[PDB]
Amino acid sequence: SMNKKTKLIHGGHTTDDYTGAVTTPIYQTSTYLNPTRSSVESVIAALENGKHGFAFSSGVAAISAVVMLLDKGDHIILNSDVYGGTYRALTKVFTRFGIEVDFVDTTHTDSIVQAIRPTTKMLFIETPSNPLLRVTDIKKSAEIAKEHGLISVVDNTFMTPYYQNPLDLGIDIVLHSATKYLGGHSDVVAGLVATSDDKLAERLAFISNSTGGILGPQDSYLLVRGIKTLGLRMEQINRSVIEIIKMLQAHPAVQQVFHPSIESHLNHDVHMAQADGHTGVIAFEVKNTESAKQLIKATSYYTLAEALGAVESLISVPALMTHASIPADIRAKEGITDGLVRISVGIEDTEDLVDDLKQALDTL
Amino acid sequence: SMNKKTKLIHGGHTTDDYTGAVTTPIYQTSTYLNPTRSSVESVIAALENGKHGFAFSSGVAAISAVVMLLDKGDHIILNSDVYGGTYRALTKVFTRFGIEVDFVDTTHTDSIVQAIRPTTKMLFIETPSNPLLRVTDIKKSAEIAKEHGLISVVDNTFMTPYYQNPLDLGIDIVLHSATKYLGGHSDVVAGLVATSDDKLAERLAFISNSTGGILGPQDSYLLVRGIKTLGLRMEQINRSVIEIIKMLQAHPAVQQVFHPSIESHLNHDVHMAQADGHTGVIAFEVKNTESAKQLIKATSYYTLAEALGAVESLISVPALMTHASIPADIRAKEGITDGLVRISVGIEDTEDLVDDLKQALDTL
Amino acid sequence: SMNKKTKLIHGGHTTDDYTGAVTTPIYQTSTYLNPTRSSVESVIAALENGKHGFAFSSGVAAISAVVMLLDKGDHIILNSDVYGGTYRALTKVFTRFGIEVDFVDTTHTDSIVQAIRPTTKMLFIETPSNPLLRVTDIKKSAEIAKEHGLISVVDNTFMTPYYQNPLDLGIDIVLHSATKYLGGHSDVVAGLVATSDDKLAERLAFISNSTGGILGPQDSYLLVRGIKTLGLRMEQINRSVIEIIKMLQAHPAVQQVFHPSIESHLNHDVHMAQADGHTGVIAFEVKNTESAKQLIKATSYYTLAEALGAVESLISVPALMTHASIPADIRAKEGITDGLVRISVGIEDTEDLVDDLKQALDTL
Amino acid sequence: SMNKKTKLIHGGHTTDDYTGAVTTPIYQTSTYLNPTRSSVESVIAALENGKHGFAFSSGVAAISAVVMLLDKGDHIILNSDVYGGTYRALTKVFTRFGIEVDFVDTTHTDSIVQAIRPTTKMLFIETPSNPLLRVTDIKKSAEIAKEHGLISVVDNTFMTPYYQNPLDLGIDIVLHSATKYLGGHSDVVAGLVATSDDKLAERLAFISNSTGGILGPQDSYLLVRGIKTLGLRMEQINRSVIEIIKMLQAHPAVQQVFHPSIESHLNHDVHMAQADGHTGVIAFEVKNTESAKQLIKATSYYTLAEALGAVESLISVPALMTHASIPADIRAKEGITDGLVRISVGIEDTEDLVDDLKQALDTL
Repeated sequence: SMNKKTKLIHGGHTTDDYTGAVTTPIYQTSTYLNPTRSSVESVIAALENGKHGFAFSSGVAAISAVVMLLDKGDHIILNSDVYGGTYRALTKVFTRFGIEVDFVDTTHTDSIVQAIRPTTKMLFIETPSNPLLRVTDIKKSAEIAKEHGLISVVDNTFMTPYYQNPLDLGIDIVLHSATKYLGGHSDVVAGLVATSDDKLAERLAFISNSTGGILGPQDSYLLVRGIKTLGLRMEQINRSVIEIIKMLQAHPAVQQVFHPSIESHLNHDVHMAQADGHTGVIAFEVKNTESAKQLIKATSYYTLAEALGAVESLISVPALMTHASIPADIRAKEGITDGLVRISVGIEDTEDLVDDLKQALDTL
Repeated sequence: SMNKKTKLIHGGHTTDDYTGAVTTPIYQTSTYLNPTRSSVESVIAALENGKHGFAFSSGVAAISAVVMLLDKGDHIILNSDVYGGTYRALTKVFTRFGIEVDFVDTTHTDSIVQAIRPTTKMLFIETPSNPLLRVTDIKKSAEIAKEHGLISVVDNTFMTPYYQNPLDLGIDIVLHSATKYLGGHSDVVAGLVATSDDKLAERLAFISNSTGGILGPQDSYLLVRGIKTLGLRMEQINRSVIEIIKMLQAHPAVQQVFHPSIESHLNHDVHMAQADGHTGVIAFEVKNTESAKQLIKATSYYTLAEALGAVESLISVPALMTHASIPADIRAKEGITDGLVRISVGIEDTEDLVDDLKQALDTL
Repeated sequence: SMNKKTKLIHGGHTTDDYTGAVTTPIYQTSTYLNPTRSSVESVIAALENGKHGFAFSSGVAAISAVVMLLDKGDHIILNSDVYGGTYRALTKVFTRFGIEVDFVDTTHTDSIVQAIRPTTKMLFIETPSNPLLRVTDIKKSAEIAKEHGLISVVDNTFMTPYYQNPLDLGIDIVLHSATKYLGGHSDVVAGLVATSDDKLAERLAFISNSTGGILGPQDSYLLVRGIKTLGLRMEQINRSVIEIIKMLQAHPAVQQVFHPSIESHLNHDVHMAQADGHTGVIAFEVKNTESAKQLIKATSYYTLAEALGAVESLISVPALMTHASIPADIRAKEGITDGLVRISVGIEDTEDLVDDLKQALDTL
Repeated sequence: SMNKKTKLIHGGHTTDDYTGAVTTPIYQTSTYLNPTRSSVESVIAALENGKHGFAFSSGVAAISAVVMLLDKGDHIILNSDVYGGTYRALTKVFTRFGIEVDFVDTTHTDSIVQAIRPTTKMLFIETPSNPLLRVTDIKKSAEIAKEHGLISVVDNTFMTPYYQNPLDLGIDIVLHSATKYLGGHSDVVAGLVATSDDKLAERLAFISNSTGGILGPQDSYLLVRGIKTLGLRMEQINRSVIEIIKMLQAHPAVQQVFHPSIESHLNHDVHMAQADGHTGVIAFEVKNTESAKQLIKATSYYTLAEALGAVESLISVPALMTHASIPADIRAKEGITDGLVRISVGIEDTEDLVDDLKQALDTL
């Protein structure tokens, strides 16, 4: 009944019953004879149509807690292009604890069915993924997980709860790196987890309380605050994304463009069926690493950084920053060419962002 | 050369080189084109005479990261009376990851030698322990761990770096629940870890960065701030502890008293050899749970809570709060009688704390 | 060259040169052997096209400092419908210091010329004013002040720098209650002042430093943060304002509507000449205090409060809250009828806010 | 009944009734459908045995509000050696509002009686004063003010409420630059005012609310926190002060020493009658500005700054920093010789501070 933008302002419990304060008090305290974190947990639960919310000290900490739902010998399926925090955690930490990991191209859901082993207990899916924005069918993944008794998990960071709600599609657990869009201001490191399953929430509550990766009260407050403008920020970002893609597809100096809004993008129709907007992450190819380096230097409004989901627009070259550790020829196979540029669209004026990127591409 | 109280004010790096600010700026930020946490990490490193410091979102998170130095199949020795956060984490979480735990009465260091298995990799010691304040020989434990290739760890929370420095006794890793004395004001949840071993610090840095239980910048700031008065607070606490114990030992309504300052306490001489002060935690017996309940109600300045290391004095009954989950007859065996009271001495006036507790014991 | 939404993200200095942090560090410090406030001062200077910015602990403190530019015996002209903080400060505080105040209906600028005395030194104008949203000709006021040697001041709170820039119209000093739209989240009390005049800025700097109504560093940080979304928030608010007014003008239970967007509003053409958007404050008449009380109880999304510029929509009855101290018959003369309702439009969904207010008016 | 150190922990209301939190929540909020500041106001009221407390954004703001209790034409008496913030505010701001100021050497209370005019309304006294630590008889000043119908005010910053309580001596209003000892950590700018007079408190409440120099909630929280250790900090400071003075009085390179603990200091007996400890500010003479410059460079633990009341020990030369604006020959008359050094004793080890300053004086 509440339209989305209204729910962001009035959903969850973010006021103080004791005094009537319209914002949640910051409970910088360790002993009662934490309500600020509880407030942010109720916000993420409401936004994702879940029953239970959990706030961790980082997105990495959220993923670590969810993975610890498993035991030694259990097996997890993940989409084949997981990298960064999540890939390194699973393969360099949790495999030392007997957790077995298999990477599977989930863009075809029957790949999931083939990879299911007797010891499989979890299916973990990012959609869209980083950096090429591969799309996985959430609803079909949920059905497969239910039929085989797997805990289903979606990393919903890139879409945010404003545009995609995996719990409504039958997923067990939805999680976020709230460091990105949710906080939205490049000033809180946090992770968020929501579920509707009472037994899974109890196990999460136990894991959290026993490994202690909790989000502090000041960060909880800044996170609730940033979420208030989530809808306004993603809608501005979405307007710029559409215009930017039109420009990129027309520009001579640009080759392939990667974004789920493009009709020829693999599983474009799947993305439109499970989401009503788009992420602000876009990847596209210029000629080579030298053109990529020239493009970055020629923009006025794009800031060179690896982050995403800021109010400012960000630009990076995956092959030189996030993926420079993979050998070159393997980068080629996976599509991370030397001319691949990734942008995170911010909330600057749309025309300013279109024209700035275009005049910079014109110097190529 | 710097006496202790001076080192608390001038040790580590807690100023801003850029502006000259005499306190560390709070870097509420997620992207650089964290210095507040680095400042608290350099403080704990300096205070413990270590090379490397690490700040976690809770003491529990610090212990979790240290335990993750191990692999499935590895074995850890801990002192037999570990409980609370640490016991539950090891036995209900990490055993699910193949970490094997053995509890050993380390008050006799030869018990450690008997319990060493081919798969043992870590020795973890609290001293003094909770709630009966058992003392373990740190220096001898370090030698045993070195001789058998074990990573040695001391939980140094109860003593603080002001009075006991395990790294100076050959221990590999020292850790704290900074929630207690270090922050000292019941308003920061944090854990701290220090080591001098370069390879162990790298593995800790990797574990921290991959499981993400980091301490936020605002909490880092309040922790540095609270540590400034650590010496003044522990010395006031120590003056009150000595006077309180004199009173308790003389009072008819009091039976056994548990504190390492008492000459008949087991390993009293060991504690004086490895520390130059005392914890503010004291346990003592009254007749029974009813006398314990009456005593708490009769004090004016002791506050009923399970916490410790606050500026206010705290009081609790272990058998009814922290240990009420253990069966009664097992509580009897371990010494947690129904009349066992535990206090955490604060920084109120010493005479006020002595007389208040004595007039309350007089109502028994 | 920078369009507005871009300037909100990249104007002023809000990064750290020392570390590259993309947000301003919070300098919780009192001694250097304040940069967070300086950052917010540079933001307000940039947004208003001024040279110098000043941050005070409240909008009231900003007005107090500006008034102290004068001496005993000096005279100030203000618009006739000033009330609340500003009216009480001038008439109950500064008149005790020999500052003389004359209230003048500035909607006709020739009233200003008639009221100028030999001792007049300042012209102070709110536009639009509260609660009936009277509009004053800023440019003509500036010319009059320049011709008669008066310091010109505009309270630009209701419009924000996003829509109206008095410094560009020749005004000497522009000021804000940043508590409202600029912070935008009902969680910072602050005032902001900008000027381009070097000598006036020096006198302001001296007054501030000598009476000490400074904005703290944490509040400075939250203010900079909230300003990042100012453009997105005011544009959403403006979309809802236009639709709401259409609904109000059509509804049988509504009489007069007060808002500068209405073509018959006095000085409507003046407002469009000096601003390119609208405030989110709207006043309108229902039958009587009972209908007003029923309307408030019948809305789902409007929150009863006296504040304005929040993310949530607010509703109030001036005759019962802000102006209940003026005698009834005087309230009638000035237009503050018992059925006068004032709303502050928030950033909820526009349709939700239109339909909610309409179904509530339908219960009348 | 509560001894001092106990009252610092349990006086005033610094807990949350709603949740039981043992620290005051930080109410970062502007609207209720401020409790953090109220908590710090109740602390200063309790510590000074007053009924009403007021928290301002700076000590300067506290003095400004107290001065605004007066009207144009009213006259204020102050001690002859007021300088810095207070002197500049009164003479460069409030005289422009018709407030008349007379500086009077209050070390002889009969000077006050001679200076009383028909228009005198306020007596304002710092004791001890800066930088030569002149002592004024508080009790006799209060009697004179009562007999002549004057509002009596004491700036109690240098002594803190831990050692001197002017309200108990009949003074109307006591005030502090809480930036110094009360916060104690060089990280809060704040002023505090306490009174027991209901009518004066109402006028202060009105002035505060109308000129808006309020202390923010985060600063209020850090101030309450710092006050918890006030007693431990001042007692450590006092131990070092006594030892340092013994050293200074014995050292060949040192001439006059200025501190109220010295038996030959003017009004030494008065200070002991109205206070039970000492300020940590000490002034002493070396030969000349060159010796002063050499001394500062030769210390290891004294930090060059103009501040006072930090945890670190501070050192400065008044004639080159705070008073370099007064002509040289006038500085000579008032005693601010070129060799005058001022120190603010911190909480480092006493022996470290004695020996460090002595080895530095030995280089002279």
